[PDB]
Amino acid sequence: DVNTLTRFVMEEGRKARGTGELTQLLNSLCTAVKAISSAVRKAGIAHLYGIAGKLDVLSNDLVMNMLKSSFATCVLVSEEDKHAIIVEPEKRGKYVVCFDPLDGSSNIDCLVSVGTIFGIYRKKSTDEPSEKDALQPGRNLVAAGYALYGSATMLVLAMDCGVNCFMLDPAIGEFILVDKDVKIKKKGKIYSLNEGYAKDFDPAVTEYIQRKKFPPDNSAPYGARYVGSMVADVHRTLVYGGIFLYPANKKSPNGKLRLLYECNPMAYVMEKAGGMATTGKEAVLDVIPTDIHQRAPVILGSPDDVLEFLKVYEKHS
Amino acid sequence: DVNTLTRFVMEEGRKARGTGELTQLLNSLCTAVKAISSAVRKAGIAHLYGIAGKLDVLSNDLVMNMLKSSFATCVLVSEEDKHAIIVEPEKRGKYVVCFDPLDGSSNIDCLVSVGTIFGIYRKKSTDEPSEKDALQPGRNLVAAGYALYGSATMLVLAMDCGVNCFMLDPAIGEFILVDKDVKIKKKGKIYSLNEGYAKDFDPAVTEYIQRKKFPPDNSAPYGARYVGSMVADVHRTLVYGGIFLYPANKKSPNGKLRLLYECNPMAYVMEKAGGMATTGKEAVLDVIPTDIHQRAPVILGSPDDVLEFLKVYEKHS
Amino acid sequence: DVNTLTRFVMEEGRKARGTGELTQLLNSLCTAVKAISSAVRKAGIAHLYGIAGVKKLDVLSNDLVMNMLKSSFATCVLVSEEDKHAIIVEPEKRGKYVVCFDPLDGSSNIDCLVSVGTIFGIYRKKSTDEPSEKDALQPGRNLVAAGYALYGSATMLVLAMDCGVNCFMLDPAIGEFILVDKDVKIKKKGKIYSLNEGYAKDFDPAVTEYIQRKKFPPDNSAPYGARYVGSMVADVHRTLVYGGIFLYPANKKSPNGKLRLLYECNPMAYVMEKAGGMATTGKEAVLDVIPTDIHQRAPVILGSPDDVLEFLKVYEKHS
Amino acid sequence: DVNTLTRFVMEEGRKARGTGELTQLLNSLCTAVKAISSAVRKAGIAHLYGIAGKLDVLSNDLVMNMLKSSFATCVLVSEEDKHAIIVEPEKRGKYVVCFDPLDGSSNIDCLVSVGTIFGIYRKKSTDEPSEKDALQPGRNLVAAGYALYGSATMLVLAMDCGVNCFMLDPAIGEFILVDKDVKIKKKGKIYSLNEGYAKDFDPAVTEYIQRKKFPPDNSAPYGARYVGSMVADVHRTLVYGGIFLYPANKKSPNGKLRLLYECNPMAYVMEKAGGMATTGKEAVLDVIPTDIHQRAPVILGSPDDVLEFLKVYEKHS
Ligand SMILES: COc1ccc(S(=O)(=O)NC(=O)Nc2ncc(Br)s2)cc1CC(C)C
Ligand SMILES: COc1ccc(S(=O)(=O)NC(=O)Nc2ncc(Br)s2)cc1CC(C)C
Ligand SMILES: COc1ccc(S(=O)(=O)NC(=O)Nc2ncc(Br)s2)cc1CC(C)C
Ligand SMILES: COc1ccc(S(=O)(=O)NC(=O)Nc2ncc(Br)s2)cc1CC(C)C
Repeated sequence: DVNTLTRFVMEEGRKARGTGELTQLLNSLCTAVKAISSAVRKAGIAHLYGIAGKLDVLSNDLVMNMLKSSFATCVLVSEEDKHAIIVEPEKRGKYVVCFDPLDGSSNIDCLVSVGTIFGIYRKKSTDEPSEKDALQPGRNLVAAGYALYGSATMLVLAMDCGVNCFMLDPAIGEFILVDKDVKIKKKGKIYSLNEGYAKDFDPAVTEYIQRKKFPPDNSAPYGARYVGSMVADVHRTLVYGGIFLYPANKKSPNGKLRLLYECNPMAYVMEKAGGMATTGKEAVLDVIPTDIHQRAPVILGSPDDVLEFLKVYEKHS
Repeated sequence: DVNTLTRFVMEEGRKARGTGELTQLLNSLCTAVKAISSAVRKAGIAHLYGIAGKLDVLSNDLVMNMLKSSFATCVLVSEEDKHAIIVEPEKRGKYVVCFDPLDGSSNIDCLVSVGTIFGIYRKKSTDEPSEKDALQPGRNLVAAGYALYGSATMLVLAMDCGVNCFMLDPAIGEFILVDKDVKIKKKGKIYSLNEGYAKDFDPAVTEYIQRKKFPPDNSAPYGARYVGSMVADVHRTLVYGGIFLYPANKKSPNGKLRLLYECNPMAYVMEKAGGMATTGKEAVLDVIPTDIHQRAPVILGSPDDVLEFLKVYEKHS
Repeated sequence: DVNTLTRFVMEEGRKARGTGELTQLLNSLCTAVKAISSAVRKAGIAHLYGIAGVKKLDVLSNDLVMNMLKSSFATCVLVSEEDKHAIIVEPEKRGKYVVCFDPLDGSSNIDCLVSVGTIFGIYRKKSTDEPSEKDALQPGRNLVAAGYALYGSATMLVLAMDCGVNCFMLDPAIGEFILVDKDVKIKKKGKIYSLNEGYAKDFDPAVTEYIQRKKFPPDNSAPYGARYVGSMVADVHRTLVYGGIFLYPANKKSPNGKLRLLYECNPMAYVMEKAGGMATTGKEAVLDVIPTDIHQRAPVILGSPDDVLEFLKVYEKHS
Repeated sequence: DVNTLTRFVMEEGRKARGTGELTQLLNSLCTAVKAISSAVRKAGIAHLYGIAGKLDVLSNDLVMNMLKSSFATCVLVSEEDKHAIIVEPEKRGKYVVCFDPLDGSSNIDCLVSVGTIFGIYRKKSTDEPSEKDALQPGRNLVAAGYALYGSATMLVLAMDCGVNCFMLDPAIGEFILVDKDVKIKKKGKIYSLNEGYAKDFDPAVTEYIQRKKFPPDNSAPYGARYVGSMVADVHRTLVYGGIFLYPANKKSPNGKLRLLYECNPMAYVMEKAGGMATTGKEAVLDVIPTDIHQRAPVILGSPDDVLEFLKVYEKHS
């Protein structure tokens, strides 16, 4: 029996007998994704080239306006905005949203995969809303996931029950449930990182990657893939299994990916799909942030693979 | 002044006072590309999931039927077919087409970019048409290029005058010229190959890669990218500069990519854009093929970079 | 601030503190409307013509609404112009609402690309019996909501409920219905009459006179304009936008008219009244007719209040 | 075998061994139709209503810009512009185009069918082009037709060979040939006119209309339809047979429809499909215009039905 994103959310929202504020947020966000996807596929570009005589910025304004107008949000953190946005009081609701509205948008001249990442928190403090409400640890996530604008446009939603994937049919503007309660492979055969920083790698990364190119039990070497747009690399990891690594180098001693709206949402999706996500020292979701644009090193993916790396990490102290 | 692929080809076709058979072929191919794009973006997928109670095969049939019915082709070589297809005589025309109808479609489960690669030859003899007509070297190409099914749909077309890029506007089904006469950077900063099989690297490849991660002059190391879908990795190389390598080792002395419908059209686009493409021993376009599904190693991209690789390659011989 | 149909329905659903079953109904219906529009615009017809070497549009439309409603968990009885007997939803998918619909009205003339539409009416199941066709035999007064999708130059969804009539434009780049006309109200008097004057030979005498009074005013004012698309959804919606009167009246060859009460006349009458208009059979208001069979017909004259009145004067003038 | 509008125009154009200037015209015109369809279906209206915080005028600018840039036009007459536009010398070509880019658009608030009507004449003089070049009779048409934006978008193209109908598949932006070499019914069962102006009907019109409601041979009365958009009413007449009448009354002794870009193109389709079009006094195509915006009464459709009208017209003088 067929199921849609809006219909899955409403069925789940009634089963839990909640108020609907979260559904309204999800519906508003889903609508922005459909608009962003329309622009990413360059629909309507002919008028820009004078047929009748800022893609990351447009994405940002789409998500800002659609979330502000859902009456369901109070603090919004975006990669595009230096400070958190504090929703004006008349439109204020109970939720905090952190998002990268167009991840990979720097490599968009090459039509690389791009994506939207989002994380949803229930405001915890009872103070007047401020940036501090967006500083919760990943454990506190109520919902998170991403839209991948690839060969097709897909939405991955992870909440308490698990992870579900919806394929956007652009013919009707509706998201079709195509993968119910997805689970990552226990062990993959692919490693994913930018090996250009090999000169700046921590030795454990060097040992684990060396173990993938020349396996010690003389098994088959892993394949390498690295798109360089995080949604694309993480999503492949989810669908095919394996391990993704953006560790700390010298240009980024605290890692390069942003914790609030890049690492934690992927870490939540991974964990709710049976995978693991670590900074090296601790699980990603346990990190308590202090700044909205702070970075974190991240290694995530299949349980056996992330565990194997963790053994290598302890070996080097 | 606004310009489309259909309008552009007619302009070049009149300026050259040709018969129109080539323009008819390109228009048919472009229409097949738009039809492929709609399915890759999963338009109408709602009906496959029972809303009222094969993707590379469909691609192959679209190009085949659109080429056969253009009245401009006589022999068609496709990745999907063991033997070359001979157009029935009533629909027979003066051109030979080699294509991969959907390259990278094996990784399409994760929505990575996919593409169609095509190369066009003029039939040289007046014999009865046979596979012998497909075995020209890349030097003989009249037009060649690819469609990238990425974040957007782009058609890159390389003919004698040079390389031009068209963006598909899906609201109107027209390819909008957005890049006239592209030329690749003289030297790039990205290396692109599957470093997972380092255990089996030919030694020159090993050394070339180490020099990219660890420059002896302590200049900047290159970044690594590898989508693992050929159209995507090559198009990025064209847009950003750099080098793509699917090289020969000893386990596969001829590489893995197919010469007729993968290596030659990319070599043509690269060379027509100021780039280089070698197998290590010779330019890709100089190879005289003996079997339509034969393999060839390929290293392509910026001239300074292909030259540097070849400098390392002669060293290990 | 921008507004979409899905967002508008949820707002009203919370404001009224309902269970959500009705919102789930309209959203599923909205989705079926979007899919119909995709097919009506012949998206993918190139594959139908062997571009790589399935049903008829009104059959497929019916399947879409049926399947989208059955799976909404908000319906128990479905009556369709396409199905002779009312459908009783299986118990697991069973809900508390009864739906009458015309899935593709006017589809007979679609070979000429005339406007076509989906019409729907939504009732609450009143009795506590096991659900049966009888639950569909409620009068139009009992409607919870009603409206129609018009697949014309654009695809517009008109939703009429107690609070009023709202119009949504389908933006196909994103597949969302955009609130574009809030709280619509029909003109008190129009300048258009709409009916099939080819069958004048069989006109009820009041109609013959009323049309003469619109073409040759006794008060020697300006004549009314004539328009008749012949697709009910198109003609009624124009009357809503420009004012005037629409007539599919009763003659002697068809003393009860030809249009169907449950899923054509009642939903159009419901929209008309919630927008300040009128809909009468001549003898009684359309919404007051108590149906005895799900496919029974009824004459309908609707449009601006003043114009339906002038007709009623002439109708009662003819005893 | 599948065939598109562009491929069909190229085939007939090659068979005639022409320069391509007409094919270039039609391709550019077809692309503007595709753009108007997208806007008329209100694609992208969500941004018009502030999702991130003029339709006939847009229609004209599209056709104007698309025709000027085809390098195939010299004089353009449009319903929207009081004087003919004279294409600038660098973009000049050998064809004259009269069009209504968005006919019936005054009724677009109710989502009535609208259309684009066009007629194409060869430049008459070799002098400096001027309005006199558009003042040719309908007999001189090289090609003419219309795009109907109704429940679907269809292109009706009438040239010397006949009339062919193309359906726009908006999923791929190509017009698909769906009716070859169409011919109108010899006699229909529908008449189509505005009986609201009955007060001023020419007596012949009154008598012919009475003859349709009350047949002397006690056959079936004709059915009545009148959408009020000429393209919609004319296309129905072509597809189902019957008669469309916008005749001369006392309120308008020369009719109200415009002869160059409404009556002349529709009469041509009618004649090329086996139908007829008269003003009452003469064939529409034989009227030589004196001013580009002159009006003409028109009665068109199936031949036997127009003949029955013409008998009554000759009877009444
Ligand atoms: C466990 O999942 C949930 C729990 C609560 C909520 S909620 O607080 O928004 N409640 C509601 O929406 N109630 C409703 N009433 C009428 C309607 Br129709 S929906 C939503 C979800 C779904 C999300 C996770 C996709
Ligand atoms: C140098 O470029 C070309 C040379 C020949 C050809 S052709 O053989 O197809 N001739 C024609 O098309 N003639 C026409 N006359 C009128 C029309 Br309208 S088209 C096409 C191209 C363009 C391609 C390569 C982009
Ligand atoms: C006044 O109109 C209504 C009355 C009841 C209903 S309802 O029974 O469906 N309740 C709900 O939907 N509750 C919800 N809870 C959470 C969410 Br989020 S929506 C809906 C409407 C809206 C109109 C447009 C149909
Ligand atoms: C009567 O049919 C025609 C007569 C002349 C012309 S034309 O002057 O445009 N010639 C050409 O286009 N030649 C070409 N050369 C290369 C190509 Br590829 S097409 C076109 C048509 C067909 C149209 C009207 C559908």
